[PDB]
Amino acid sequence: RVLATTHYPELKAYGYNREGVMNASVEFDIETLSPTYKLLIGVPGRSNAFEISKRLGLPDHIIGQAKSEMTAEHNEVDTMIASLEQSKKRAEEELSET
Amino acid sequence: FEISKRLGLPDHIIGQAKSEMTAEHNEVDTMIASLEQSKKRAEEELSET
Repeated sequence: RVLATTHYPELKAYGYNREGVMNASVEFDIETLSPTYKLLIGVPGRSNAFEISKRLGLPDHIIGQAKSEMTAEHNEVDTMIASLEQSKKRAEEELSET
Repeated sequence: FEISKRLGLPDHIIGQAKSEMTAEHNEVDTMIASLEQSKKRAEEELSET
């Protein structure tokens, strides 16, 4: 029985390529810049470095240049996780009203 | 790898790890399939809610 932790964009994908392996993450709230400590089984962890940097005042031209040094696949993955996570947030908020 | 080998890490793990440096992007497409499926489920659950 194995539980492992990583911050590497390789291992973001590790478990989906494997039988009997789960990929998970622990949720972060960028709007408070605080961890929610909530374990998301099945959902892998997006990186938010630029969004945190913007919320801390880093200039948009530096973020725009750094995002141009990234691969096309990197920018898709963290955006897809953000769209999933926002859809989950919407489901949770609309459920709390319900 | 040279440090890990010297500390006693087995040669088959080091051999395999030099291929784990290329065990990439096909994993990410398989991850993306799980991302889109998880998004689709969250939208179905929202529609039910």
